Amino acid sequence: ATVQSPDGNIKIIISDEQSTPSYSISFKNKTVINNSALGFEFKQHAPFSNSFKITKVQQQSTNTQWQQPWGERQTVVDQHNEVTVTFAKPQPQGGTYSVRFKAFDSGVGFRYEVPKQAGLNNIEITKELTEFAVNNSHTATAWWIPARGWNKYEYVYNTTPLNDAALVHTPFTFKNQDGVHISIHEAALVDYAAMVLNQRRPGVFQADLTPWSSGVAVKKQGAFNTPWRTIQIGEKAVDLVNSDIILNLNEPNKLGDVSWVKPGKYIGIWWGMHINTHTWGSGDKHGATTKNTKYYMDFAAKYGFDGVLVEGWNTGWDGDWFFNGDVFSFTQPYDDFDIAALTKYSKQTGVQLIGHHETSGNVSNYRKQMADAFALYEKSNVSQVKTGYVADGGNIKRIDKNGIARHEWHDGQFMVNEYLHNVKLAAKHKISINTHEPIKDTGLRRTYPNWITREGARGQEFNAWGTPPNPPEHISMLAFTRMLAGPMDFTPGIFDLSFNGLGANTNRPQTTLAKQLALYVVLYSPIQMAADLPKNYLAKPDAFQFIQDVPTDWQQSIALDGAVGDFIVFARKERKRDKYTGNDWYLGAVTDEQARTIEISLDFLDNGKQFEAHIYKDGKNAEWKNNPYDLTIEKRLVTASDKLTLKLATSGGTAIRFKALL
Ligand SMILES: [Ca+2]
Ligand SMILES: [Cl-]
Ligand SMILES: [Mg+2]
Repeated sequence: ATVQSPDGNIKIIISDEQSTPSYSISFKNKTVINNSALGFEFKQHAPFSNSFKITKVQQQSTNTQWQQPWGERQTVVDQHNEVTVTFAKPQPQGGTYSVRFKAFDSGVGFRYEVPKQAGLNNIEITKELTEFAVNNSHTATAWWIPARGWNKYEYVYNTTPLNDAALVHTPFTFKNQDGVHISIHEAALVDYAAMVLNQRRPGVFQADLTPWSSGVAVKKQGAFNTPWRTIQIGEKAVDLVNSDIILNLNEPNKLGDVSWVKPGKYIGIWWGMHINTHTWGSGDKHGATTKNTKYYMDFAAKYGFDGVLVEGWNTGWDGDWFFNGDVFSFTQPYDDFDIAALTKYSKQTGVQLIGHHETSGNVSNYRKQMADAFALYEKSNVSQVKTGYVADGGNIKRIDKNGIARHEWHDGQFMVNEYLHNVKLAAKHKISINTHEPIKDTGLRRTYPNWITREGARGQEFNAWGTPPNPPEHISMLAFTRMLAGPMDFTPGIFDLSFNGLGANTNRPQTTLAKQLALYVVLYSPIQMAADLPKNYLAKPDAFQFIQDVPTDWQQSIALDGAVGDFIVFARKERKRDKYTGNDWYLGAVTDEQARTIEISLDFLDNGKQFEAHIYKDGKNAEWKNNPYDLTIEKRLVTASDKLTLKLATSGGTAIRFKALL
């Protein structure tokens, strides 16, 4: 069976001539994915592997579009050809299943659909046989993080030959020697175990499902589907970025009117604890006090921020909070945090309190309090909550039905279901969720638009204490790996880079100041933190103006240029909403450890309109190690016929507001 992208450049051939059902993929008539197996093994049920033959194919197609409530673009185009391939094996130990393929111009998605059939009752998948067999893997280059490690998704990216990527998380991005970029991920991860990729014979990446502590991967009763497996394929690195395939493979919004989900910017009592000027627990330096929160709320109201995150407000942080998962209360504040007074003050100032639920990995202690916790927050006019699941890989703690503790992975079926329960329960209270230590993004924000962002990668916090901090190349890695999954709460915007001393050997953001500004356009998130202490913004009002101006919700987004681990340039047009007319464009660009010159056409600007570019760029002598603060701010009239030369310093950047005139 064969299905092709609408433009014909991606062609999938599905076969039954090999040991098992298999598929392969060509791009512009060159094989990029060789014969790759399909099927399942179960704990007790007979396997779905060899001797299945194709009995039927059903072709259809789609040419449609839909609108996001919020997002990196307002209108999403869905154009694909589709084939459903049915496989059957005669008895004994026979069966039937189908695989549905969708071929877009930017990539492929496929999933299994196992129908009701005799003998398929309570089953436990122990292995998914799905492969991604990369052609010419010996000359391919990959940029990846290891899977099943103690630090979960929070690793710096490795740059290696593809054959060296032994066991990796997705999105898993690489290029072949032709320059074709490919990224493997998944979409709509619901009631199933996350896929990790396990390189078997060279270049053959086999699905490796994250298991329960008991050892099985996925429990199902009767007929079941898998999540979509996705293979993005593009001629250029930015073709991976500009695809909507992940969103397009998710089910439409199930929450109805979600106008209560509000994109915006926030600050927080947060960074002070990470650089040790405050504590999460009680005492002389406690961050989360009534007085401190009112001070942050005053600052937010004056400078245009919608909410204040406060961590350490609830009892249980005293001592070593990493170990306190059993004792956190999610309803009882410390005596120096007056929720009633702050609820009053939030209404007075118009600044929201943003809630915080750290579990330190004990999801059962959280689950038993979760209804009371969201009831309190709903009663307190809290609309957004940051959650947290701090624990080593494989060390989620649950209490089972018999009162016995078990350890689970963050990305097994158990936790996949646990995260979605939290998001669905929050939605009943009109609360949106920002998940730290999450399951990776698989596009579910389409279906549940209150799941607004997540961490799931090394963000700014690792620049406070990472030892080492994030390297100069980190952003340019995230842009083509982690960010292909969806929005990230990176908490950009550190203005005081010197709290541990300058140079290359201290814990600090290893960037220039202008690069901190560029992050607001380079790294998409519907909520963006101004992460620094308020006094550090007051020291640099002119630079701070960019953070005050920049929106977080976009009518259109375009990655103009870039290369994985080297640089990226984004242009985005603001969405008309609240304060924003919808006429301004924004640009952000960052580089890695190298200073870089990038020529950019401004032909993304609206034709026939005049703009004033407000350019925030590295000063002439800027360099991140000992001169990160040199900064130039320039205003220049431009139109779509103009061009710009970006000059990025070492670990530098540029941020631009294109203000439409008239
Ligand atoms: Ca974290
Ligand atoms: Cl960074
Ligand atoms: Mg590089």
